[PDB]
Amino acid sequence: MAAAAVSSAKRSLRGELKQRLMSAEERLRQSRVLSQKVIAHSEYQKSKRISIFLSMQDEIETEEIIKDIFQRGKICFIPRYRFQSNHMDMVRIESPEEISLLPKTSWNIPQPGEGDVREEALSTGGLDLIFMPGLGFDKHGNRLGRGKGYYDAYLKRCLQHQEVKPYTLALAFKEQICLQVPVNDMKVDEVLYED
Ligand SMILES: [Mg+2]
Ligand SMILES: [Mg+2]
Ligand SMILES: [Mg+2]
Ligand SMILES: [Mg+2]
Ligand SMILES: [Mg+2]
Ligand SMILES: [Mg+2]
Ligand SMILES: [Mg+2]
Ligand code: NI
Ligand code: NI
Ligand code: NI
Ligand code: NI
Repeated sequence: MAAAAVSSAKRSLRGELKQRLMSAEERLRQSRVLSQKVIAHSEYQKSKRISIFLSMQDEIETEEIIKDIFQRGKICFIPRYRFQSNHMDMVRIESPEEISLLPKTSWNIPQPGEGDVREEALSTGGLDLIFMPGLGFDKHGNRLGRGKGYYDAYLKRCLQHQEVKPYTLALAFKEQICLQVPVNDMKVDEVLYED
């Protein structure tokens, strides 16, 4: 019952948030602001092994950050989701240009296909820094995802491979910042956002 009330609150907020999620140019504008903030960010600059998402249209565009990741010689991993469940791995990509050749999911997001053998981040040391996607975030680092809980489960696996947990950095539109995100689940270290 209390569980259902939480679910209801999340569902309502998701609706409210997805409504808010803007022009194409404003999305690009705000993505450019965040990329600069990211490139200037201490945790990002120091990170050696990085997980980053490939942007949907209701998400901060990560294209510029991906270019920079490879320029800084970081080891770059992207999501590969198993849609049958809440399982995801982070799989290694070797250049920004590789992304353009990948097959795409029903979300129109690139990820390596079923027969494509990939280095999984947890097989080779884990991650220093994970960029956290989501529908909404509050100033306490509470995250509202799409409902499937992939990132929550992934973070718990990271604990089994690393003495120190990966730093988690959320990238948000101004429109994605909420007063209170209803919660059960796992906070992000920092939410970046502004005009
Ligand atoms: Mg927007
Ligand atoms: Mg976008
Ligand atoms: Mg699948
Ligand atoms: Mg997993
Ligand atoms: Mg393709
Ligand atoms: Mg697999
Ligand atoms: Mg609010
Ligand atoms: Ni992995
Ligand atoms: Ni797997
Ligand atoms: Ni998730
Ligand atoms: Ni509060």
